[PDB]
Amino acid sequence: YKSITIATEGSYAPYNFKDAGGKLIGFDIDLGNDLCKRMNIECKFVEQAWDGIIPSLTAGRYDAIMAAMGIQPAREKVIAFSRPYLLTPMTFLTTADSPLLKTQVAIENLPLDNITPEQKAELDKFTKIFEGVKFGVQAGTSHEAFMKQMMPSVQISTYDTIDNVVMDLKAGRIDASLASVSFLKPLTDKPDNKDLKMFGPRMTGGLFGKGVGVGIRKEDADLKALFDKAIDAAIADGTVQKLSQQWFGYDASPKQ
Ligand SMILES: NCCC[C@H](NCC(=O)O)C(=O)O
Ligand SMILES: [Cl-]
Ligand SMILES: [Cl-]
Ligand SMILES: [Cl-]
Ligand SMILES: [Cl-]
Ligand SMILES: [Cl-]
Ligand SMILES: [Cl-]
Ligand SMILES: [Cl-]
Ligand SMILES: [Cl-]
Ligand SMILES: [Cl-]
Ligand SMILES: [Cl-]
Repeated sequence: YKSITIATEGSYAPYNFKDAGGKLIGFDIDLGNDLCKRMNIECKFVEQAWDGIIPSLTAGRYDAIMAAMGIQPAREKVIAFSRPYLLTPMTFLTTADSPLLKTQVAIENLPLDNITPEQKAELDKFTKIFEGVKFGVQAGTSHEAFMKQMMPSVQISTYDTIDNVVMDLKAGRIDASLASVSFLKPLTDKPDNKDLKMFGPRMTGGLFGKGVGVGIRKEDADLKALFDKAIDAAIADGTVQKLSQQWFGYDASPKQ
């Protein structure tokens, strides 16, 4: 490898989005360029809609995916992943005036890898509270997968982009959403969004998988080996931590 093409969504701030000049910016872009410098490879970022981001990788339209993509078991059946470059729990989003905010959280950190009757009881409590509540999620996400598999009795609307989800929540067309803390914290930290609040347990594992990684074709074992060495070095020297604070306003970097 001398040169690779990396796909990103271009509409998932602060991971990947467009600046005032329409240039691709974000945590994914800065990290991607940093990892490619360590691998001594020419880096080109391209914009790709979330819908066909995985089949365009397997079809050879580009060489990698850096688009806030969770290393989830369903995706591992189709593509390979690098080592996680970011770890993030998942939580719920609603309006600041919502009665949903007064709900008691019995389990602050909820792992989904081996759901106990206690963990299931907490999941069922939230499922029953979310009955009658209109939920909105971006289509093709682990957020949609969680709602369909874990909370099927909850009415959900799916969207092309996360920006349309946020728009409809602020407009009052939906009552709640679900995304990672890495997306929801910088969003709710904005003075623009003081009318929006995070709530409920912070969930990890299960269908959400084990962090955010680089999507690579399964046959490209050498490119994965290069990315894994570059990510381990970027984590060790504190580059991931620095970019996490810069873009997310907190440290979401993994530990060695
Ligand atoms: N359109 C990007 C959504 C990415 C999503 N990752 C969760 C998240 O980082 O909020 C997923 O893996 O499904
Ligand atoms: Cl966004
Ligand atoms: Cl081809
Ligand atoms: Cl990614
Ligand atoms: Cl309230
Ligand atoms: Cl509370
Ligand atoms: Cl979503
Ligand atoms: Cl329903
Ligand atoms: Cl939409
Ligand atoms: Cl609401
Ligand atoms: Cl929370």
